[PDB]
Amino acid sequence: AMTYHLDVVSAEQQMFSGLVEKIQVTGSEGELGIYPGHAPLLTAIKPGMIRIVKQHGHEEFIYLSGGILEVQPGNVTVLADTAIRGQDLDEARAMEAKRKAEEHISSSHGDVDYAQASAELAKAIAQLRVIELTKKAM
Repeated sequence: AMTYHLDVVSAEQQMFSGLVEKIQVTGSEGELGIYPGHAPLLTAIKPGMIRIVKQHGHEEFIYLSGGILEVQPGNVTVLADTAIRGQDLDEARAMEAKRKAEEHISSSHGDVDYAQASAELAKAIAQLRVIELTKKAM
């Protein structure tokens, strides 16, 4: 037994809702997703990109800027707001955002001032990793 059901929706959209084998979430605090035998996590998901291996067929890559998730005895549900797919709409434009974001982090001072924006920058770079992968999945 190694296949479970996971549902992840943001605001008003379906990112992944059905049978799944293993999902890997990469954001910042905890590079873990969900699998058949995960701990009872009832907190907030980390913002970044997530790779989900479908129970059978192919695998998909989703992106979310944060949300709440809950694990159940056989299934797992998660709710977030900013939702994006590896190839949501614009592909090359994802790089423009990074370049424009670099400028904002080029200078500043303080401990949690610009350093906080750094987490926001990496957040936008997470979706750039899934779009590069979709290129080699066709």
